[PDB]
Amino acid sequence: APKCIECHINIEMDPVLHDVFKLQVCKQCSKEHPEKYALLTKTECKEDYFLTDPELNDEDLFHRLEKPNPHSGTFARMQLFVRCEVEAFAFKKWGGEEGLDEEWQRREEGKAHRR
Amino acid sequence: APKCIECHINIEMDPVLHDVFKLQVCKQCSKEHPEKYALLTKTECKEDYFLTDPELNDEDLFHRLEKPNPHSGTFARMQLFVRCEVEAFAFKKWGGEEGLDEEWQRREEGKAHR
DNA sequence: TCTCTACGTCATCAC
DNA sequence: GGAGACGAGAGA
Ligand SMILES: [Zn+2]
Ligand SMILES: [Zn+2]
Repeated sequence: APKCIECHINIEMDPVLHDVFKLQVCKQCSKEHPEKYALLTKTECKEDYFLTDPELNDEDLFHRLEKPNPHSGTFARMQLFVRCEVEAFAFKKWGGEEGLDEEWQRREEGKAHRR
Repeated sequence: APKCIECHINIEMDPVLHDVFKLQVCKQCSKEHPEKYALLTKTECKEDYFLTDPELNDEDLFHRLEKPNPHSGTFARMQLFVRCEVEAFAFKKWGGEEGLDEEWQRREEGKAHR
């Protein structure tokens, strides 16, 4: 049977990672490798990777899991993105980890000068 | 036999003003009173009256006439609004002609600095 | 007769 | 543990 791409052992994949994000990765390995597999909210994607609404809203560009908004079911649904997708796009947009670091720098300077 | 609300004479109303904007106004009167009946583009409404996309996009707030964009039919459709509607909303938003001209004054000062 | 949205940055409120 | 305010470029 098909084996998890991290451990090469487990045959039972994490239902979310597999069904939503198309990753043959078991639940244990996903918890051991959050640098790849962690789920990030839409707000975390904007804050951490400087991605915009038009990017994150593009269904052709990212897989996403939706859930009820934890603050209230009447508020806009929560949107969860897999770190490895988010990061891969962000590194392309910004010029790798380095460029992203540059952009983070450039916005902190922003607020200092803006009081 | 219903008469134009400007002249009280003509019974043939301007098709656009009547059908689209629901105004019983003849075409001659519409050209004689542009302060009421002139059609303004979406761009002109933003420029002249400081209305936003959310305001002008609101189907329940303004009547509007759409035409093909005159630059190219592949561009987004032109949208025309009637001055008397747009102005009445702008006057409410900004506090009469007084307050609108103030906003003008303000916005203009704002870019002077920049 | 031009129109829409990317670019901001973030408070607010969605209930 | 998400969806409008002030103002060039591509094409709704
Ligand atoms: Zn595994
Ligand atoms: Zn008349």
